[PDB]
Amino acid sequence: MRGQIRGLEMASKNSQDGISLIQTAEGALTETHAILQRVRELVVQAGNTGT
Amino acid sequence: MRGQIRGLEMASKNSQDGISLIQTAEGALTETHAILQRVRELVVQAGNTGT
Repeated sequence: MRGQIRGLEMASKNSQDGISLIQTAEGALTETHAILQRVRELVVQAGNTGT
Repeated sequence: MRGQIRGLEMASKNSQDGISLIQTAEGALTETHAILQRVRELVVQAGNTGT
């Protein structure tokens, strides 16, 4: 029982560090989005040929 | 009868020293447990690959 208790708390902390890592990755994907939006805009106007 | 009386008291003391020895061994096994718990924890987190 002690084994599973302590290992279960540590399993919580494991999952929590997992959350943290994912939050970092996802933040990188946020700034990825913002950039790709800029790109899309630049493409729309760049597709505004004639002017 | 005297033989068995005195030898039976001394048989008690024999068993009592046996208890003592076993208590020592078992204490060593207590600290063994605590260590193995630490080990198990270190294995769980060490199995938390990805982070």
